[PDB]
Amino acid sequence: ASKLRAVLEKLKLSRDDISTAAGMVKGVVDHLLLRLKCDSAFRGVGLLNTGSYYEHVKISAPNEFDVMFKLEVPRIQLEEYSNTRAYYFVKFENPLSQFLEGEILSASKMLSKFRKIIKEEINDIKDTDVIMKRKRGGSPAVTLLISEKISVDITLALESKSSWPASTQEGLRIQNWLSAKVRKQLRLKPFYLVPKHAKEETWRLSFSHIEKEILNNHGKSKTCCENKEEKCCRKDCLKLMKYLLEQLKERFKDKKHLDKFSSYHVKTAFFHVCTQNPQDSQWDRKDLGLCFDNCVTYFLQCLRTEKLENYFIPEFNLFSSNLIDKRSKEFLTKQIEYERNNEFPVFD
Ligand SMILES: Cc1cc(Cl)c(-c2cc(C(=O)O)c3[nH]cnc3c2)cc1F
Ligand SMILES: [Zn+2]
Repeated sequence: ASKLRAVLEKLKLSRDDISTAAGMVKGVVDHLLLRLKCDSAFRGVGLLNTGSYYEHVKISAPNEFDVMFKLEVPRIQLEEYSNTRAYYFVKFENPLSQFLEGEILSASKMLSKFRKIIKEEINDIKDTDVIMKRKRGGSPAVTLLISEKISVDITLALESKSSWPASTQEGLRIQNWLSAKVRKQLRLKPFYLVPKHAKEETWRLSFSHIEKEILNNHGKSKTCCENKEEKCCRKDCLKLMKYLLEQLKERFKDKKHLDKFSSYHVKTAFFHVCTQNPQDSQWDRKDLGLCFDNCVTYFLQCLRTEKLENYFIPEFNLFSSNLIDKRSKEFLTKQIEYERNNEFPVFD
């Protein structure tokens, strides 16, 4: 578990060292929020987690940021599209009615207005060089580039404060780890709807905001990582799994076999290992190597079986053959199998 500690030490340095990046990013985001709020359709706009203007998907490249803009949408009426469990039609004074196509709220008609208002606030910036990207990928809707290295992903999201949709009833299976009372509390928090297709004007249910709630209070014991006698490697295992996929995606960026894989799959699988191993002793720091291996083993089992269920929506398979093909899965299975059987070269 010595090599892994060095990977983690190098990773701590690029994070902790004086980086102006996030400040160039805040300035941009603040300008857009002041602009969007002036508009009748985008008045109730705000950053998802205000104060922390990021969600660093890239653990290797600290120049690549990801930001979410929430829109508080009251009296939301959802209709599950094609029994998908994760994709819904948004139905419902008239506050957002300019995007309505009868009963159903249009995501594309909202994203186009969002893209255009952002295009109009870009030109007005005199401080730093910011350039937009109109590449098709649904959401992230807008992919800005501040200066030359810094890239920002902006996602528009609908916020609903009503109880979570039925499809989430069996999800968040944290009871035997974080408790039945913590599960009840988190389920009391809002949920989001981000624009995304299943092939249609649909919205995908998002619970990315619950991650920080869990990572900063991840033990079965209330004092996990608060003392010397209670240090676990849950966070370290998440960082290493995230970096392993990242180094592999970079190693094979010329090919297209790893393009569908994201840190989201790595996170989902890691949290399913937390459910499997609910005790703090199954996550002892001394056992960083063994622990990381249960994560590496669980992820390989996911690829092989073509099964990685959404952590909040059990009936939605992120590894569905209709989402990711067997060829893409078999390629990654072989690349990781090589990494574990070669003392993780990708890290050194
Ligand atoms: C325990 C736990 C596990 C996971 Cl996987 C997530 C989570 C969820 C979504 C999502 O869209 O629903 C994410 N989208 C990008 N990163 C994401 C992370 C949140 C959690 F609280
Ligand atoms: Zn801990």
